[PDB]
Amino acid sequence: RTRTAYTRAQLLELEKEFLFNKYISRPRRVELAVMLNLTERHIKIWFQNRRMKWKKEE
DNA sequence: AGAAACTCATTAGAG
DNA sequence: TCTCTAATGAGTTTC
Repeated sequence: RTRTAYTRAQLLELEKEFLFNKYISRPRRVELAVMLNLTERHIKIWFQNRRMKWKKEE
């Protein structure tokens, strides 16, 4: 692949969903993919990297 | 069984 | 140059 560049609007939403959910269920993933217009792959990857970053933060 | 989604560890694209 | 983080690979869970 290349390298997606999330807009500031898209990150704001992904971080909100992250505070409420560290693991996202598929219903919510598709709901967020449709809403922000990203693929389910992008969201699934973002959460995987977001969690690895969260455990290393502290 | 097979497909999807995890973790770890790493590579490499861009502010 | 330096730092953050998207994407991929090997190997493991989960249903």
